[PDB]
Amino acid sequence: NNTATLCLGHHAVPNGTIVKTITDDQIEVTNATELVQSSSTGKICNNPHRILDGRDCKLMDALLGDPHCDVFQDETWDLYVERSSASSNCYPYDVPDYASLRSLVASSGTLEFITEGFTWTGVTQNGESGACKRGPANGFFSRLNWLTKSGSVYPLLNVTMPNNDNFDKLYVWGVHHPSTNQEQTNLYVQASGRVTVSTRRSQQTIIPNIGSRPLVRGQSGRISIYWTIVKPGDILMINSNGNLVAPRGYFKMRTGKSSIMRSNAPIDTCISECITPNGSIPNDKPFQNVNKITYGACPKYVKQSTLKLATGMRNVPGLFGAIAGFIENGWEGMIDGWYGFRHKNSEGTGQAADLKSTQAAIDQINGKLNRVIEKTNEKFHQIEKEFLEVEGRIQDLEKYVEDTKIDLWSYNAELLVALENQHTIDLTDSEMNKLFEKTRRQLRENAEDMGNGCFKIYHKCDNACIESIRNGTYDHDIYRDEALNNRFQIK
Amino acid sequence: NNTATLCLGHHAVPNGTIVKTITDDQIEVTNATELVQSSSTGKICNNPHRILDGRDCKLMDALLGDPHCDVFQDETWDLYVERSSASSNCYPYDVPDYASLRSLVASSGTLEFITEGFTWTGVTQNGESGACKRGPANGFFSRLNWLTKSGSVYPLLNVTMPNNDNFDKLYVWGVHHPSTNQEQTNLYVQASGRVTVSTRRSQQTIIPNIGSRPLVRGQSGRISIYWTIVKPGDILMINSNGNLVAPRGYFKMRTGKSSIMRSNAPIDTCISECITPNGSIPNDKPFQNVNKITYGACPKYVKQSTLKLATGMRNVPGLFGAIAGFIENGWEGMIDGWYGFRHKNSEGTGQAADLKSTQAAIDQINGKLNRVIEKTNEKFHQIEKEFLEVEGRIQDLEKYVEDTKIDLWSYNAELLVALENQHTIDLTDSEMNKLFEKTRRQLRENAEDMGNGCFKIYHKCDNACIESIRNGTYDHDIYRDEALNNRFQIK
Amino acid sequence: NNTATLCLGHHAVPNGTIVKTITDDQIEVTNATELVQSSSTGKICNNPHRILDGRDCKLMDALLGDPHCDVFQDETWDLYVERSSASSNCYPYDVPDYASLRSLVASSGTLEFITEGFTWTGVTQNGESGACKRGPANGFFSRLNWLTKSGSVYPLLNVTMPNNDNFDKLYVWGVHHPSTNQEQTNLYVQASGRVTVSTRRSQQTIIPNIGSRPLVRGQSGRISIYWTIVKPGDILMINSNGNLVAPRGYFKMRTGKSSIMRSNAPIDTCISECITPNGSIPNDKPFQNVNKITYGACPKYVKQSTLKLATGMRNVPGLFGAIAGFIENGWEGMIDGWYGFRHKNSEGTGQAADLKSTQAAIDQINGKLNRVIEKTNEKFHQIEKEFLEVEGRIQDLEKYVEDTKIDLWSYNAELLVALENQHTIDLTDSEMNKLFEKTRRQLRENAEDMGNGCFKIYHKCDNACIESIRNGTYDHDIYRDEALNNRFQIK
Ligand SMILES: *[C@@H]1O[C@H](CO)[C@@H](O[C@@H]2O[C@H](CO)[C@@H](O[C@@H]3O[C@H](CO)[C@@H](O)[C@H](O)[C@@H]3O)[C@H](O)[C@H]2NC(C)=O)[C@H](O)[C@H]1NC(C)=O
Ligand SMILES: *[C@@H]1O[C@H](CO)[C@@H](O[C@@H]2O[C@H](CO)[C@@H](O)[C@H](O)[C@H]2NC(C)=O)[C@H](O)[C@H]1NC(C)=O
Ligand SMILES: *[C@@H]1O[C@H](CO)[C@@H](O[C@@H]2O[C@H](CO)[C@@H](O)[C@H](O)[C@H]2NC(C)=O)[C@H](O)[C@H]1NC(C)=O
Ligand SMILES: *[C@@H]1O[C@H](CO)[C@@H](O[C@@H]2O[C@H](CO)[C@@H](O)[C@H](O)[C@H]2NC(C)=O)[C@H](O)[C@H]1NC(C)=O
Ligand SMILES: *[C@@H]1O[C@H](CO)[C@@H](O[C@@H]2O[C@H](CO)[C@@H](O)[C@H](O)[C@H]2NC(C)=O)[C@H](O)[C@H]1NC(C)=O
Ligand SMILES: *[C@@H]1O[C@H](CO)[C@@H](O)[C@H](O)[C@H]1NC(C)=O
Ligand SMILES: *[C@@H]1O[C@H](CO)[C@@H](O)[C@H](O)[C@H]1NC(C)=O
Ligand SMILES: *[C@@H]1O[C@H](CO)[C@@H](O)[C@H](O)[C@H]1NC(C)=O
Ligand SMILES: *[C@@H]1O[C@H](CO)[C@@H](O)[C@H](O)[C@H]1NC(C)=O
Repeated sequence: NNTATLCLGHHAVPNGTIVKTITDDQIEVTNATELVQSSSTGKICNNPHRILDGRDCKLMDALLGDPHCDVFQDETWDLYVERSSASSNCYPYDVPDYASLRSLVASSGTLEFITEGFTWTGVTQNGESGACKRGPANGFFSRLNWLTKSGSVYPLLNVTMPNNDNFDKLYVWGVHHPSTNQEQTNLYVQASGRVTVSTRRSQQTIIPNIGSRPLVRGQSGRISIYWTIVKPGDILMINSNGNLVAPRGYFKMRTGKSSIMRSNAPIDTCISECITPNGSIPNDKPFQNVNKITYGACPKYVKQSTLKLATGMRNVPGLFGAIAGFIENGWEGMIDGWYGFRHKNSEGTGQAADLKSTQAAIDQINGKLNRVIEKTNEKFHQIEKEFLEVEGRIQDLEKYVEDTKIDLWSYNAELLVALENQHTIDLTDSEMNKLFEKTRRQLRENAEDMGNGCFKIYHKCDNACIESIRNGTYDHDIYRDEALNNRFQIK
Repeated sequence: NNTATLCLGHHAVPNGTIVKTITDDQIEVTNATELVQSSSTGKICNNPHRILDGRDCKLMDALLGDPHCDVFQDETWDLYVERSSASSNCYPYDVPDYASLRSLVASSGTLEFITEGFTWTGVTQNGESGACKRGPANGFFSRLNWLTKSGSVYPLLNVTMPNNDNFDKLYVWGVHHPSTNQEQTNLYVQASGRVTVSTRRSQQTIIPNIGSRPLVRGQSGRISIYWTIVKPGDILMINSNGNLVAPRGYFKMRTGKSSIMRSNAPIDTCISECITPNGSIPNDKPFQNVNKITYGACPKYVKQSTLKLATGMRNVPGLFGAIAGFIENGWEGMIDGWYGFRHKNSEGTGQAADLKSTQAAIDQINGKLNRVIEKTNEKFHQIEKEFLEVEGRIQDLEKYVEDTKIDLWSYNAELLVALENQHTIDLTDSEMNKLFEKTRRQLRENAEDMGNGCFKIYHKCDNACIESIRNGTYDHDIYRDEALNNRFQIK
Repeated sequence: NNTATLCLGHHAVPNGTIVKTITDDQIEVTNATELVQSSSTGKICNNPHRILDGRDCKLMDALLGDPHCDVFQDETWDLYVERSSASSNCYPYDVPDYASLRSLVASSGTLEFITEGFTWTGVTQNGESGACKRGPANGFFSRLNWLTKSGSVYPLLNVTMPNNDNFDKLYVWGVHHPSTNQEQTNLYVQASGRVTVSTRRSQQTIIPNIGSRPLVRGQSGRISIYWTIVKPGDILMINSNGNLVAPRGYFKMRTGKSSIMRSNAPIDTCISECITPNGSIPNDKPFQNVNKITYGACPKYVKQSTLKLATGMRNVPGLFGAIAGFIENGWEGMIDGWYGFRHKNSEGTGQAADLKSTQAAIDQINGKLNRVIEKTNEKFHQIEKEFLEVEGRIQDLEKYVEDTKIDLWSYNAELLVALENQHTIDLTDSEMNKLFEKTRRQLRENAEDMGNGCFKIYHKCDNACIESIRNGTYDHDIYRDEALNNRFQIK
């Protein structure tokens, strides 16, 4: 009963987590959290974004009005989902700069179509084809009007349609490419047709292409599709002496967050802000390894499959040399704090957590967690990142831009976790050392550092005395004479 | 009079500045500096870059030689400033790949035009139009030569111009699309014209299409503009049976720092390396939030409106636990240093700054300031970043490249400031602790740490004695007997 | 002989290395390593990548089968090396979108050519030209078939070639533009020809343009080159009434790591994963300043010519204030450790390295080295980064993408080295301090800190005694009474 021992320590856990730091690729901490989202349910949630399942309809075919796509008339979407099983079943066509028209319509997010009163004098309208059947009957794109000769004449068509509204109009039209010179003359009379579609400030002027091509649904001819945007106060003009596949009206254009995605994932009734072709994913983590293609408020795509952020101190079953240093060992029985005191005196032994030092470490770790885990990434219509055809220069560049981006963000994520982990380990070591130093300072000349995180207190120090040290009210003067006598033999 | 007190401390100010760190979203430091430039004067400075105000002339119209644009003949610029009020007033035209021609001329930075001795046998030159008046007279683009029939014949033109120089020549030429067959035959005799412009390494052939486009300044036809660059030792060949709008010569091409910007900001007499469409901005800060479009030595565009870099210690009106730790409190009355000493002795009280510790903290902070705010970003001709029309694929990519860039730099700036501030707080805490420890070591057995940054010195220690401690010359041996006697009663 | 001195210290070297940190642009460390590769041997190593030296053949000429390029028939490569001296020696031609065809063939990595059963009824095959000699005899591109009239007739050609395989076929074909009407008629009978090449999903119709171009190898006519990819289950059709330069079969298409590089560096026998136009470079460093154009597992291109990473402590011939702090001075005579002890006792003087602290510092530094210099960057076919012609919009974007990437990586590299160096200086300072503190703790009341990294041990401490302190088994209880006496005169 003439001396007491007061030992400082920190908690420990039976199963820790291995994390990476600046100096160690593998080091065990008490707790960590995963920063990379690597799983999806495999389904696209239908809220909060308006999802339109294209089913067997490509957006381009829903736009032109392929007969199997009539149910998509006037549809809207935040995200149009294009299925790989979708196919075209109308007159065979191509779209110079297909990707751009698909993109601009996808971004517009509506197929709202307004029929206009184009006057086509002196021609036969509403041409139909065995390539574009409605049941057994010949048919054609709903939004296009295939004009041919009337009697022995195809006149010079010259028509206008002013835009007197306050929104932009999108016109989609085509040019028919016959298989032979004979077909050219049979349909259009003139041996060389031409289609010129213009506004006051722009024009597209096209000549038909003649030649036999592989039969598609019985047809060797083809249509090429073009588009024209007409702004308020501007006007559409169409001038043709043959081969014109006319528009029936315009699509309203909108701006907003709409886009299109290629996916075969089923749609489900649930809520998720982030969508990938693999399905919706949670956005609670800052990074994800599910797909570079995303839509909505999403974690950033990185190459890593896991990045673990330490959320507790080193686990011992640092710059300051306290944790895993002069303190040999963590305490598994300390579950109400991160740091604390054990003591041994006349009245027995005991353990108490230190609230203030525990809270300081927790507050600092929560601070970095809040910084890191803060959702900051919301992107909608972007660039394409997977490609079905070889194209060369433009595709090389699109791929390189995305690859460059991913490599830079993977770098940021890797560094972030290594630096943060090194600092977490160092600040928790720091808090342990600061509590030790504060205790040392309280004790003045009445105790000695045993070298293992323990003080030998050279006087009788009962439970209330120990509590005075723990709560920062120890009065060293009260015990000094006793202590100096015991330490040094002074009186 | 037999003991003294020596206290260590650091300065503080009544009102500090809130900054962000890795672990704290809000923490008060003594001083900080702003890293984001958020303001402009609203004017473009006319030095040091050569600014050319386009006024009511688009670069394309100054190039072709629209009659309202004669003052721009042979102009040069580092930055051509294009105003939104600019309009065209000549024959209605379009430029396939308009953006590319505008870009390459802008980047070249000169409209220096060299008239060449082209021979046009058998045609009428200098065609003119009511759409392009010069005063009361019909006129045409100054740099183009509208060729028409002579008598009842328009011959096959076949002309050459070798490049015997050692620089590239830019030729700008056009093809006329008449409104009607009557106009075509009246001008060119041939029912269908053709233009082929070739060199040894390239060829461009355009077959115009006849048809009405909207009436513009009385004209329903259009001219389409094309260009050809002829390398040293190569040869221009022009071949046409009608519809050629011929060049009169070539434009000189240069490489350098020239570009073009769309802005409605007025030009002013002043100096500024950095120009934005909003006006010039200072470049003393590393980041800016004014505009992603810039020219010259500019701060990097980021999303943040403010980023405060700590340039002083924590303000108390750290890893080491001195500042805001065992030192309870900063000293507002300490104004000639950052760290220092106060004492109470036989002669009274006093205060003195510690120069070495003050200077060490200041040098380290100036070090990071020099590193951070060092101007290292100078960009001239870049890509466009705002767009007046919907285009689809290439524009999607241009937008994505820029958004990607901005998000990465915004990340770098945010991390930089958080890391630097955390480190600044820690290094200033460190310097305080090191000064305390140095003082403790000098005192040996002659003093005890009171636990609050103060030492009780256990001997008579007058002003000279205190100064010996402050200046690092204290001789502990001189006072050891006296001190040990007071502490322990040894005598 | 009643006391001993034990001094702690660290090594130093006479000439250290100057590095940069967060706080100092220049600070000397004992050792550093260069992170930027700035040199090449100037030769391209022929392993492990399959390098194909194009010699005087551009890939495009090797593809078409220019007579000087016959040795490249059916070649394959990982990297095609294109020389600046390469020239074309066949009929003059141009390739609309040349860069894309060059890119896609380069990326495919093979010229494997399969002859197919095209039947050309009623025409003369194997046309040849004096512009395209094989020795003294006229010749033509080996992979193309120049068809001309047979007798007095050139009939409408109409042929098909199904893709019944499970791979993609690349067809390369051409259209002849005669110089004169006389030539057109002599070769093809029809006054105006036409070439239509199609599949089920695509079509191209090219109309030849008759007219003079500048003479190249005796020819004022030109051939234009086009290509068509035919997927499994699709069908190629070719339909023409003149001017067709027919394919003889297809090139097999592959995907993989192949690319093309412009370089004049010789190829030699050696091994190198990374190739630049300057020659191969080692990939042991994470960064390089040799060339932005690279192929293989390469360091990342940065703007800096040098970046030195500290791999040793501060050199003295920190946050903790030990190194270049209370320890005045490093020890050059310490060659078997980074930290250690010198002593002075009755038996003389001595020195010993401390293994554990030395190893702790080394292990931490090796940890960051392994992290930093870990080869993680491997790129194959990318985008072009140097250009011979002005092009405008697409080239502006390619350049901007590459410049953006480089500035971001240069930033990352600069920050990495500054941060790592600051931390290395601090952790080595920490390790010195930790050793000092551990020693202090062992000695208890038996020694005093002299303030300069040395302990005065206040008792007889022979060689065995010193060694017990160095190996951590010192028993302070044995000497405590003797020590307190010398210290205060208490025993
Ligand atoms: C100065 O610092 C450099 C960089 O750390 C030291 O060079 C490094 O030395 C180590 C040990 O010799 C090398 O590690 C070894 O690498 C080989 C692979 O070749 C491996 O088989 C060994 O088991 C060991 O891992 C390391 O490669 C080498 N690095 C470089 C860039 O040379 C150098 O030793 C230091 N000098 C002094 C005097 O401390
Ligand atoms: C281990 O670390 C995780 C990460 O912080 C802790 O989980 C957090 O707990 C707090 C408090 O309940 C919640 O507010 C957060 O939402 C949780 N975050 C996550 C990502 O789940 C967890 O509590 C820690 N475990 C222990 C035993 O401390
Ligand atoms: C040009 O060649 C094609 C291919 O041989 C011919 O098209 C075939 O015609 C038959 C009946 O007319 C169809 O059953 C085949 O399916 C067609 N094949 C393809 C690939 O389309 C075409 O008739 C020929 N044209 C001329 C004018 O002879
Ligand atoms: C083709 O149609 C356009 C549009 O109706 C005609 O252009 C109009 O012509 C009248 C008479 O000159 C003008 O008053 C209008 O301003 C014109 N409108 C536009 C939009 O240009 C054009 O004349 C017709 N062309 C032919 C050959 O009949
Ligand atoms: C068009 O003009 C060019 C230039 O004079 C002619 O090409 C030259 O023809 C002569 C002999 O006919 C050659 O010796 C020259 O080398 C050619 N020059 C070039 C640059 O090719 C061309 O023949 C003319 N074409 C017509 C149809 O008259
Ligand atoms: C997502 O789909 C892609 C292919 O579309 C696949 O490579 C990837 O492994 C998938 N990820 C998950 C988590 O299923
Ligand atoms: C605050 O920091 C800035 C940046 O170094 C400096 O210019 C200014 O003088 C500082 N103010 C004080 C009072 O130190
Ligand atoms: C600069 O101009 C843009 C308009 O493009 C505007 O959005 C921004 O608020 C302006 N900033 C300042 C500081 O004037
Ligand atoms: C590599 O080549 C480039 C381009 O030719 C040149 O600018 C650079 O100086 C070269 N570098 C070395 C190290 O040879």
